[PDB]
Amino acid sequence: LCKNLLQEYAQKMNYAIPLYQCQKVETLGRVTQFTCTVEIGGIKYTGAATRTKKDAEISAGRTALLAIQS
Repeated sequence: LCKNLLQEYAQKMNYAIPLYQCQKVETLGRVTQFTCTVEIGGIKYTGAATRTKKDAEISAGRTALLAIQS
């Protein structure tokens, strides 16, 4: 839903399609965490670090969507 809304926004603004980027992060203490970010119109909205990639994804989606709807 968030990706579709962000895409429709980009189209209305004549901007490039939303760009989703994910990254897996490991610490020196062997702590696995996932982060993601969504670029809208060249403006990057980065989500919070989570335990799973799926949680990281929806986190980035929430951040980007809310920021656009802010």
